[PDB]
Amino acid sequence: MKGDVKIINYLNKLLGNELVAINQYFLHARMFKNWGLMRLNDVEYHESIDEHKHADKYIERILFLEGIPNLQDLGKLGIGEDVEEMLQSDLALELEGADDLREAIAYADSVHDYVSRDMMIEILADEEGHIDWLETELDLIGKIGLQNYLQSQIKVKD
Amino acid sequence: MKGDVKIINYLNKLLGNELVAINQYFLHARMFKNWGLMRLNDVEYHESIDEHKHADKYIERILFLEGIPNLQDLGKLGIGEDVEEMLQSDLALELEGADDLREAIAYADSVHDYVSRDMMIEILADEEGHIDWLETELDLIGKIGLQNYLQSQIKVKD
Amino acid sequence: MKGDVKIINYLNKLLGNELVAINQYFLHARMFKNWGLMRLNDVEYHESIDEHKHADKYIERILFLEGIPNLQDLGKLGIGEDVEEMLQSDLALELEGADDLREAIAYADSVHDYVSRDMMIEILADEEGHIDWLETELDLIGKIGLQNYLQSQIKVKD
Amino acid sequence: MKGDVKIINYLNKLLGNELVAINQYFLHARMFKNWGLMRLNDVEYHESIDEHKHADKYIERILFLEGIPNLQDLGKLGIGEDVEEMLQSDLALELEGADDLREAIAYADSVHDYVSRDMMIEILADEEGHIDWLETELDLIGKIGLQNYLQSQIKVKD
Amino acid sequence: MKGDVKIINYLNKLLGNELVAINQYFLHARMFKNWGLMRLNDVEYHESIDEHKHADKYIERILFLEGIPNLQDLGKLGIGEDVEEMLQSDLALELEGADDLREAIAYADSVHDYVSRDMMIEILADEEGHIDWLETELDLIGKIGLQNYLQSQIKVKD
Amino acid sequence: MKGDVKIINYLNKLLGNELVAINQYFLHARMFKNWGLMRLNDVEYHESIDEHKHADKYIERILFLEGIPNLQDLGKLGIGEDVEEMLQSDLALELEGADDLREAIAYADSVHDYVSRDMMIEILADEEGHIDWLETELDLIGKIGLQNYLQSQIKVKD
Amino acid sequence: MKGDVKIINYLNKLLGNELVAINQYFLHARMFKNWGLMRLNDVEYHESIDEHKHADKYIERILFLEGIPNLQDLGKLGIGEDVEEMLQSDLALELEGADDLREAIAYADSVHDYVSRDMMIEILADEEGHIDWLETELDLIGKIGLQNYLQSQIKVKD
Repeated sequence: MKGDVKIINYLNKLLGNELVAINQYFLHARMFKNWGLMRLNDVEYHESIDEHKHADKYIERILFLEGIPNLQDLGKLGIGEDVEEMLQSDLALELEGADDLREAIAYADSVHDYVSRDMMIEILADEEGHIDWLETELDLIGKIGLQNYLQSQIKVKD
Repeated sequence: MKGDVKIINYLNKLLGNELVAINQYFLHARMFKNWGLMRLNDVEYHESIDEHKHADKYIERILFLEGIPNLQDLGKLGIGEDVEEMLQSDLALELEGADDLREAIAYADSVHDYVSRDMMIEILADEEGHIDWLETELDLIGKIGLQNYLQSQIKVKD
Repeated sequence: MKGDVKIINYLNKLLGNELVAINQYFLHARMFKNWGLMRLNDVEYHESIDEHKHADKYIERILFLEGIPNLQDLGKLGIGEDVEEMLQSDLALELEGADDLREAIAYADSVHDYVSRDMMIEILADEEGHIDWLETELDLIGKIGLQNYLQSQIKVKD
Repeated sequence: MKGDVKIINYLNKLLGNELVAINQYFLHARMFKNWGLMRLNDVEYHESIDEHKHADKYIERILFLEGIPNLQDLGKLGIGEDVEEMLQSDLALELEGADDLREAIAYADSVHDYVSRDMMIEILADEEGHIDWLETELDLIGKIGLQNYLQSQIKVKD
Repeated sequence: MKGDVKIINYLNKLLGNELVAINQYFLHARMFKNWGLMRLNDVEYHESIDEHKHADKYIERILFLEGIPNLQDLGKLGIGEDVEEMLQSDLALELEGADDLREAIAYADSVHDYVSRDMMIEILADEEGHIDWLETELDLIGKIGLQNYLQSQIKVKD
Repeated sequence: MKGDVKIINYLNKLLGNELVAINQYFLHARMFKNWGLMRLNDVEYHESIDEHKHADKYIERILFLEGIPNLQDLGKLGIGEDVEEMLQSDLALELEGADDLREAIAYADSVHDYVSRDMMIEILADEEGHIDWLETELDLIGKIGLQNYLQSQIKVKD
Repeated sequence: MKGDVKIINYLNKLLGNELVAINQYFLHARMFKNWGLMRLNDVEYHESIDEHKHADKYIERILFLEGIPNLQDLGKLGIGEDVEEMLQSDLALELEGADDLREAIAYADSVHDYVSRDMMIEILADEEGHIDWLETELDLIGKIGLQNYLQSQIKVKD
């Protein structure tokens, strides 16, 4: 089904956001694992998987609309050297991406691509869930102190 | 544990090959899926997952050796426009990657990093499996013709 | 709960669309069955049941909003005589209905009937799923040939 | 228990036919597998195992008759280069073996070795089973054409 | 995948060794069975199957490397004439086979065929396991005497 | 099977390394247990059992190669008086043993004892896992402080 | 809880006895295994594990009493070359250890360390069980002959 040209541009821009986040969450997780912080490895690894599902949704939607998914252009990763800096970098990316989503969701409504809009609103709800988790972990670091914070990321999560 | 510097560079080279293969296999699968070729979607997607496991092994090895994994630089994808071109692109990529593995395996032996070598030999055996499958599929297109070959990619695989 | 008058007219229009698609998919299914193409019988019969579920939603929403559902006026069916015309007739009908849906969804937003809008977006997502299946089948006929295509519709689908 | 001298010669000849068939069927199976024809791999491999069961009966019978089984002299294999050539080679080998069995069965009756005869008649019934299968596969190639025939050897039989 | 020409020659030599050992172990097992030594029949028959697995590995690797497996030339069998002679012949054949493996494995590393090397090293480990069993049985004959040794081969093994 | 003289000397040296580790990890474990650090008792004891498994492989390999295992000469233990010192002593011993393994793996290749080499490469990957665990614990002491670190060694690990 | 100084010396002496018996029984077990005498491997390996449990008791009791367990000094092993010498070496070692135990038990009673005494009496009962097994086996060699004795150690024990 032939889709709106600018829609496919937005969808590719959003896909680009997800591709960065996949790699960044993935490296961050294995850095936590290498440091022995297995609880952070598990949550960050799962958020890597979650952005991969978002990428999948964007890719399949673009192909349906008869556009060309762009997996070639990788934006800038922000890795960071300790726990606080990694979580902060993930949080910066997530907000940047939420800002892009809000713009695409508004445009999708103006051209009546309501199914693309609905897909994006659901993805936006997922990313605001990641944002909530990231802000909460960062606040905990301040409240309980870095040594206590790291201590309780050693063993794994239910 | 401090690793050999040139070992870390090879590991990052081989990591970069897998990062390209993850994305190429991922897009190829969903193109197959969009065309209704569910058997090809299943196999190509599973090889994307399998290249992700290879990348995970490089990443974790690089960190253990106290190097820095490079997930930022993404090499050139070769997407291709129809089934035969896509399969041939994947094959070209797999042959380039086996070439790098053989050089890396030879070097790792010279500096006595026998665990990095054992890891890479296992990965090379996997990749020769992928090569075997691609060569076999490409030969079958010729043996039974494109229409028959595509027909039997419609329904899924056991 | 009294609803917007123009909303009830849009709902009845959309209901009219589903009523023709129920009948068209039903007859097409049994034509496929009569020809021994049981995989097409199964899929088309199932889409007939789906359009019946959509019609149910319209009927119940119209009665809730204290309007009168119109099941009397039946639009123009396009039956066709062979597989490729039957699928293309079904594709034309779905694109026309997606057109009407996009107009009703935009109007529902302007008079603040957000529940009717939400129900129509979910129906529009279903119809875009039907459109994808129809386009994909029609393309496979061109990719594998009509004789191969008909052959792989003989036996039934998982 | 002392066997008739010429009976042991006949058993060793028949044993030699089975040894050629084991190797020929074995290589043919793995050529089919290499080509992706998993159905042909499965059938030809089982027939290789069937001929091993026949060799086992000859070897055990020869030893019981206090002869010396000959597993040293291997006759001429006829491998063949494509599917039709390979099946025609197996058919020729099977018809040659049936010819030897009939002569041995007639002779066993004349010296009252009725147990060796009964064993050979069962084996001959097996080999006429293999001949039936090969003749049917060769005829199918003619009826449905080589491309369709190879296509339906891709996925596995039940 | 085009393999190294001298690799394929080594693979066919090693395959030749396995084909001799398949037959020798097979016949030896059934001679033990004929003598009522059921425990030796069981082990020797199992070792015949194991050498068949190794032959299968060589055949499939050669075809992958686009060579021609040689199942035609069968080297000399050394049957032997009582229990200890048969075991010594198996041992002599295994030591000859392990000698050839050592040379192929070294050559494979020089031409960077690391997967063929890995396969042969795993086969060599199996062969050193057979050698250990053979050496152990030979030593037992000398410690407990042939009458006691044969007695404990009558009933079967867990 | 007559083994290379030096190979047996390398294997007895590596066996010597394992025998000191068995005793050091054994004593360290029960010292942790006496201090109520049950998580560290659990892990260290397990590593003592793991080195005993390594010792077992060296002993069986040396006897198979017709050497004589030396279990008499016990090298210098480095017990240590507090947790950080004990872990650093284990780390030092593991790095010394890995150094010896690398020399022996190089030598074993030069004389074509590929099965001994394969065994020692597997052991070496196990010891690099032990090294990884030791380095991570020692870094965690730095990052969360000794008091917190000891605290989360009190209760046992999943 | 601070213990009697001479009690800790007795405990370390007794611990030294168990440390040599662990190694001697271990090597003897695998020598039996290398020779194919699996029933003797099983029994001797199990006694090695038993002496390891005794050593554990000594180590934990010494640490409880605030002494320093000595795992560094390893007494003189007597390995031997054949079954009857290996068993007789094991018997001499056990009788020497029973001697030391009897002395330590009498001393523990005089300084009122009744818990250390009770633990040593239970260990002494175990060692008298080992002595009984060794004397009984050695006597069977004389009653049934060495060739019969070795024969009935080939297969494993219930």
